[PDB]
Amino acid sequence: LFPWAQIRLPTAVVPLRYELSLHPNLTSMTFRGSVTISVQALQVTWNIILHSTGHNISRVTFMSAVSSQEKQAEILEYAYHGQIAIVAPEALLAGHNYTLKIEYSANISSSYYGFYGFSYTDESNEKKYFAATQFEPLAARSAFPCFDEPAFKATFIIKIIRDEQYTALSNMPKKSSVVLDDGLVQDEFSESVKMSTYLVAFIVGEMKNLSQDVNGTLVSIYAVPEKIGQVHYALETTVKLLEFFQNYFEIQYPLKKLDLVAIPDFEAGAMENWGLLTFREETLLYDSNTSSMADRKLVTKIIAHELAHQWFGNLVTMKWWNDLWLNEGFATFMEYFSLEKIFKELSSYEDFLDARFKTMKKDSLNSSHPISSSVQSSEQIEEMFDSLSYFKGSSLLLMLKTYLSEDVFQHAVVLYLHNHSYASIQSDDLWDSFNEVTNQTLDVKRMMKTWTLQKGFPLVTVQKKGKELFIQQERFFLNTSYLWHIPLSYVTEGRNYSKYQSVSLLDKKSGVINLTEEVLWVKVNINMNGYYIVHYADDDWEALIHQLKINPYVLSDKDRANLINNIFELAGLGKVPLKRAFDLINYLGNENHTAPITEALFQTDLIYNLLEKLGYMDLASRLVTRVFKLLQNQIQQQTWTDEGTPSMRELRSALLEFACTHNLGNCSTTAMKLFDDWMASNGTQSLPTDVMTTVFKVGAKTDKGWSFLLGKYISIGSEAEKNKILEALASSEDVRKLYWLMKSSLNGDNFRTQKLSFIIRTVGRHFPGHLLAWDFVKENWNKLVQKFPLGSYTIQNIVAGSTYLFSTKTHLSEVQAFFENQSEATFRLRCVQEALEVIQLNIQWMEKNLKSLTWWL
Ligand SMILES: *[C@@H]1O[C@H](CO)[C@@H](O[C@@H]2O[C@H](CO)[C@@H](O[C@@H]3O[C@H](CO)[C@@H](O)[C@H](O[C@H]4O[C@H](CO)[C@@H](O)[C@H](O)[C@@H]4O)[C@@H]3O)[C@H](O)[C@H]2NC(C)=O)[C@H](O)[C@H]1NC(C)=O
Ligand SMILES: *[C@@H]1O[C@H](CO)[C@@H](O[C@@H]2O[C@H](CO)[C@@H](O[C@@H]3O[C@H](CO)[C@@H](O)[C@H](O[C@H]4O[C@H](CO)[C@@H](O)[C@H](O)[C@@H]4O)[C@@H]3O)[C@H](O)[C@H]2NC(C)=O)[C@H](O)[C@H]1NC(C)=O
Ligand SMILES: *[C@@H]1O[C@H](CO)[C@@H](O[C@@H]2O[C@H](CO)[C@@H](O[C@@H]3O[C@H](CO)[C@@H](O)[C@H](O)[C@@H]3O)[C@H](O)[C@H]2NC(C)=O)[C@H](O)[C@H]1NC(C)=O
Ligand SMILES: *[C@@H]1O[C@H](CO)[C@@H](O[C@@H]2O[C@H](CO)[C@@H](O[C@@H]3O[C@H](CO)[C@@H](O)[C@H](O)[C@@H]3O)[C@H](O)[C@H]2NC(C)=O)[C@H](O)[C@H]1NC(C)=O
Ligand SMILES: *[C@@H]1O[C@H](CO)[C@@H](O[C@@H]2O[C@H](CO)[C@@H](O[C@@H]3O[C@H](CO)[C@@H](O)[C@H](O)[C@@H]3O)[C@H](O)[C@H]2NC(C)=O)[C@H](O)[C@H]1NC(C)=O
Ligand SMILES: COc1ccc(-c2cc(OCC(=O)N(C)Cc3cccnc3C)nc(-n3nc(C)cc3C)n2)cc1
Ligand SMILES: *[C@@H]1O[C@H](CO)[C@@H](O[C@@H]2O[C@H](CO)[C@@H](O)[C@H](O)[C@H]2NC(C)=O)[C@H](O)[C@H]1NC(C)=O
Ligand SMILES: *[C@@H]1O[C@H](CO)[C@@H](O)[C@H](O)[C@H]1NC(C)=O
Ligand SMILES: *[C@@H]1O[C@H](CO)[C@@H](O)[C@H](O)[C@H]1NC(C)=O
Ligand SMILES: *[C@@H]1O[C@H](CO)[C@@H](O)[C@H](O)[C@H]1NC(C)=O
Ligand SMILES: *[C@@H]1O[C@H](CO)[C@@H](O)[C@H](O)[C@H]1NC(C)=O
Ligand SMILES: *[C@@H]1O[C@H](CO)[C@@H](O)[C@H](O)[C@H]1NC(C)=O
Ligand SMILES: *[C@@H]1O[C@H](CO)[C@@H](O)[C@H](O)[C@H]1NC(C)=O
Ligand SMILES: *[C@@H]1O[C@H](CO)[C@@H](O)[C@H](O)[C@H]1NC(C)=O
Ligand SMILES: [Zn+2]
Repeated sequence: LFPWAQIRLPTAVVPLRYELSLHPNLTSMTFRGSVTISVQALQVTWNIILHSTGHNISRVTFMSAVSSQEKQAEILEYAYHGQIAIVAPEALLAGHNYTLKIEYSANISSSYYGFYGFSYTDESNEKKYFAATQFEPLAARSAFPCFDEPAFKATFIIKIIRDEQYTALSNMPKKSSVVLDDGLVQDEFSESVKMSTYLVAFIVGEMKNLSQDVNGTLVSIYAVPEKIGQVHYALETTVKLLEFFQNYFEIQYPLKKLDLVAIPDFEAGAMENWGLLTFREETLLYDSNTSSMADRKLVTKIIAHELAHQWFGNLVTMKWWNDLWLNEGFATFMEYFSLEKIFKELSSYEDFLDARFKTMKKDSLNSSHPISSSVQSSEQIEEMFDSLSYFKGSSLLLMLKTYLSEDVFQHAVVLYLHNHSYASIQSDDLWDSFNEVTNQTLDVKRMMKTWTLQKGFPLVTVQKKGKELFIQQERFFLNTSYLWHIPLSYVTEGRNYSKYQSVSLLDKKSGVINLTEEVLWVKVNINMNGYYIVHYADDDWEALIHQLKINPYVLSDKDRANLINNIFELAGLGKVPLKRAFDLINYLGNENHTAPITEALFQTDLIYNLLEKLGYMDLASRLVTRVFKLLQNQIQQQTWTDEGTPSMRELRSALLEFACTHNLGNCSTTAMKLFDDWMASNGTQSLPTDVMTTVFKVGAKTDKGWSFLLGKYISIGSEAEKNKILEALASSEDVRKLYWLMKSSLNGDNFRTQKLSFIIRTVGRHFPGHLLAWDFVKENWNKLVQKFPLGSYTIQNIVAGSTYLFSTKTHLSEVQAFFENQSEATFRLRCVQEALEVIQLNIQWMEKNLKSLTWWL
């Protein structure tokens, strides 16, 4: 009978104001409260439709706004999409605003989705408690009934009951703090700005504060009393960023408050609820001693993403979930751009390039769907939060900032903000801004529409003849394609020391570029600022390889890695014989930059770990030796210390793990001593942070070391170190222990159920548990489906890791057979069809190139 039989809410009635009353017992885990909301209808509507999940609706009152009288209004719920309907006695007229107030009883969330409750152990055996809210993917339908759609934005005030010890907090700063009857306080806050449903936030817990307000801007990193001291790099960073993100955007923070919390749990999420920026406990903690540079990078990065959202995604709020990549892809770029401008020493470009590399090798699958995709149901909403969209969008924007000038980019942003600020937009509205900001209204951002509306990335083939280098765009294909406007870039040094670095654009299946001179070596997608792979003719490649042998530094550290990832993935599809890829990396004896080495070790090892599971253990042992032999001089020069560039230290972490995990050199010897020394201390000695994981793994093989380690995981609280140990515990070769850890984590007896994906991933990569990991998933799937969603990131990471190294048709038949028998819904999942595709492609890698490497001896 419910009038709106469409998922998207009615475009008629509209909210203007929001006030909220709530009573959180927490101990009961039950809560009752009142809604207060303002509506100014714009089309005549007898019925009003709003969102509402699971409450006790007691009384229903309508306000005509002509008098102080309220009026009973029969209520109807649909819930399938999740809606409620008010049959107002007085029909509605445009500009005839009315008052929305309702009262509900409800149960606090057992899950970590909505208004939820979680109990935590004190330093003492005190079971203290905490509550909060996370409703980003349309969850605030529950708790306060409302217009969950991010279009219907509004101002928000919220008043809730508390206890005196509990320091309650919310989006807006505090105003009224009365003391009611029963010895219970009712803290209140100011009216929020116009904002969407999901950015709201209520939190009630026992937390201290570290503050350092600046320029009329108050910063506070609330946390549980057990820390309130490890939250200093956050403050030092979160202050410095809010200046930078203020200067670029040329808009100040609207609120006066900025509160960065620390939800004391691990099943949390990092959101950007305005004013109170939720975070997981351990997401922000760091010591200038002890913690690794990678640990420092995550805090200096996860801040920046969540921080910049307060502007982009909070002021400007997407109308629908079509452009969640608009928010995520933007701030993720700001992460690795904010870091480059201020924290340049972190060398965060090495982290950006790797993710873009890993991104492309997942986007080049048929399972990939276009970045912009129609959304009409809840599974389509939640499927849109995949990590690939966040990063592909991060690449496209970088490509645009690479093409159009960087200040042109900045001028484009501010107009995009100010014009459509405090409001809903669409993805096109960002593009329109770029055309206006461009000096010519030419270069319409339709160029972007090429990519946003179609899956996959372009493949660019470059064949050069004299002073004419040609181009031929083509789809990356596995042995549609509706064009790609491609911001091509290139560099040439054809005359001796002649330096040419330019830009172009291809809108056609073919194109050619003129060369001012005859050039000898030429590259494309300079520093890989664009989303494409560049093939060369056989001669054109062979030119570039020689330059790596002579002066490999004429290119950039970014550029070299783009070649090395590009050439290896090509040979894996038979588009180039594999031998030339190793012929390329035969320069690696004279490289001093981390990113060229990191990616090569990834592609080298992938063959090693791939060849091993098939059984050519001899060949892979020979393969790793040659890689060692090239970079051997680099390995011997490394110091087992925590000293150097954060970039430079990253190279130490990788290279050593190579030498030790393949038992190459004295890496084994120099490590085991350390583990023996560290174990002697009851864990009370300095282990260098950068080499800690390698050393833990080198010892765990010994039953003494594994026994020593497992007890330390159950004691200490440095979860970063703790997880670093847990890696090493699963790098043993006693298969018996590996079944225990997995089986333990699944029931979460001495571990926790969350960490299970770390093991099934970890056990699979190393040969001993390769066949063991898949069997745990197969034989324990129903608990993996009872203890997780069927489409969870857990499930996808597990299914990929248990299968991504297979490379026999027999294994592929077993995989597809198992899922198919389980359920048809299980078979059409993204996580499986991707993995089946990987096994097929893995088979082709052998078919295209296995025999030639067997002769490579
Ligand atoms: C956690 O948050 C608390 C919140 O208060 C914060 O407390 C701080 O305490 C200092 C104590 O010195 C406050 O210092 C202020 O000094 C100015 C003048 O320099 C005063 O105006 C302030 O209030 C006084 O004056 C008011 C005049 O209208 C009176 O109405 C009032 O009763 C006071 O007499 C106050 O003395 C400081 O303002 C607060 N707040 C902050 C953000 O510093 C505490 O510091 C925070 N935790 C940490 C670790 O910083
Ligand atoms: C330097 O590189 C530039 C690229 O910026 C390139 O200039 C281009 O040369 C081609 C020559 O083929 C031009 O292409 C023509 O464009 C006109 C535009 O109206 C078309 O009508 C033509 O159509 C057909 O012509 C041929 C048959 O007569 C076909 O073989 C051809 O495939 C077409 O189907 C044709 O496309 C292009 O306009 C220019 N663009 C500019 C900006 O100059 C040039 O090749 C390089 N420099 C030199 C000196 O060659
Ligand atoms: C949720 O409802 C429960 C009742 O079901 C409330 O429990 C009450 O909690 C308060 C403190 O939160 C207790 O008061 C304390 O008593 C001790 C011992 O006398 C005293 O030392 C403390 O200073 C404090 O006064 C109270 O005893 C307890 N109720 C009962 C019957 O024992 C709870 O407060 C409610 N929570 C919220 C957020 O409203
Ligand atoms: C500020 O915001 C306004 C809207 O609030 C922007 O207006 C939009 O401006 C573009 C400029 O080209 C218009 O594009 C044109 O749209 C028509 C209809 O689709 C199309 O036929 C044309 O070819 C062209 O694409 C656009 O329609 C217009 N409105 C909307 C709803 O998109 C304005 O550009 C923003 N910026 C500034 C600096 O004002
Ligand atoms: C890794 O090894 C390469 C090997 O070439 C190093 O390149 C060298 O870099 C230094 C520092 O920039 C250059 O020193 C100066 O270069 C400028 C030209 O940019 C020149 O005008 C100066 O007279 C001086 O030579 C050096 O030239 C350059 N090598 C060559 C052969 O030109 C690179 O710096 C090393 N990186 C690290 C981190 O060690
Ligand atoms: C690398 O470091 C980062 C990067 C990103 C984040 C991040 C996390 C986040 O939470 C989304 C979220 O967890 N669910 C909607 C919950 C959910 C999803 C699916 C199924 N069931 C449930 C309960 N949301 C965001 N943001 N922010 C904006 C403006 C838009 C988005 C998507 N970013 C954290 C840390
Ligand atoms: C709170 O959760 C309970 C849990 O099911 C919801 O349902 C009640 O559940 C209990 C325990 O199983 C049953 O004994 C009752 O018969 C259920 N009914 C009622 C009326 O609560 C309950 O619906 C939830 N609270 C609200 C307000 O929906
Ligand atoms: C909820 O409201 C109903 C309305 O009929 C009332 O009878 C009931 O006592 C309330 N409580 C619960 C727990 O549903
Ligand atoms: C309320 O409605 C009137 C007309 O009745 C309209 O002019 C006004 O803009 C609305 N504003 C508020 C704040 O409710
Ligand atoms: C405060 O703002 C002014 C103007 O933007 C600027 O000169 C100054 O550096 C800012 N200082 C801090 C600490 O934010
Ligand atoms: C460890 O950090 C503390 C706190 O900042 C600092 O005072 C101390 O000097 C550091 N330890 C060493 C050995 O430098
Ligand atoms: C590729 O994926 C699309 C959905 O995006 C699907 O319709 C099609 O059947 C798939 N094709 C292959 C060959 O996997
Ligand atoms: C390993 O130990 C032997 C001890 O004789 C030594 O000769 C060798 O130099 C050591 N390792 C390296 C990397 O040099
Ligand atoms: C070693 O450390 C553990 C964990 O703190 C503790 O239980 C044990 O008593 C310690 N033993 C010695 C000899 O220090
Ligand atoms: Zn985000």
